[PDB]
Amino acid sequence: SNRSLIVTTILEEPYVLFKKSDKPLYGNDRFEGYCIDLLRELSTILGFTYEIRLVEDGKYGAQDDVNGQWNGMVRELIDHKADLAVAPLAITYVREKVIDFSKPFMTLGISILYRKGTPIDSADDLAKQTKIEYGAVEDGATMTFFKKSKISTYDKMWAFMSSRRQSVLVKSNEEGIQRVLTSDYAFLMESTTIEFVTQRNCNLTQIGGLIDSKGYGVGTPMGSPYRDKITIAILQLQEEGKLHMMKEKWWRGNGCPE
Ligand SMILES: N[C@@H](CCC(=O)O)C(=O)O
Repeated sequence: SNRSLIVTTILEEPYVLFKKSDKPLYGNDRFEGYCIDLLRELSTILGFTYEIRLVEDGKYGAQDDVNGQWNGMVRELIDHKADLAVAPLAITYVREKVIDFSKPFMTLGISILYRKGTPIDSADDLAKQTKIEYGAVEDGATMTFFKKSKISTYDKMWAFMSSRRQSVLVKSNEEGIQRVLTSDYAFLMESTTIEFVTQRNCNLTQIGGLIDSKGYGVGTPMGSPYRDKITIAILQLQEEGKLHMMKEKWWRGNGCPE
């Protein structure tokens, strides 16, 4: 009996969410989304069975300053609590040092989610003031970007977020959106997710362009034999246009003027 691979992931629309149904759903059947469709394709292409498990601490993954320990999906892979991480997991150098990533299946960049009708046009507009608050998902790649950046504007922004951790860093992208809707707050979030949000909530918009550039990749414990096999599978899916169709399927946001 070939054991099923344990796949860690995280709730994040439209990548992974609880499928609605009139009757209860169990195990893998509970989930749907872009990353779920991606996982399904990987399993058939490589030929493996799996069991989906939501990351226990509900985090993507960041390293602690004192003990140097990681958390989130990154940590679950490091400790071999999961064979693969199939989620909107940003491929970053600091993460590549502890886990491996497949080639990216989607590209993106950090940008700003805010309301319409304001003169704000860039991160610089946010950095020079403190009336409009701003933050990012705690223990995620965006937070880490600002935490280590030496770029003047971003260093200042991290100084702002750091002293206000408990009030501006959020538990999820969903909460970040809620902050934008319930206070004078601008949220630093990935462009792909901003695209999804703004096509569904016409009160919101992206401010400025992409602050950086990265991709999402499937994560595996360092040294895993599946990493290269998954990379090939992703390139195949890309070539035949399936990744494109999958994006269109889940980002279906025929709403909000642009
Ligand atoms: N996708 C990000 C989480 C969200 C964010 O940091 O903006 C990550 O892999 O950590």
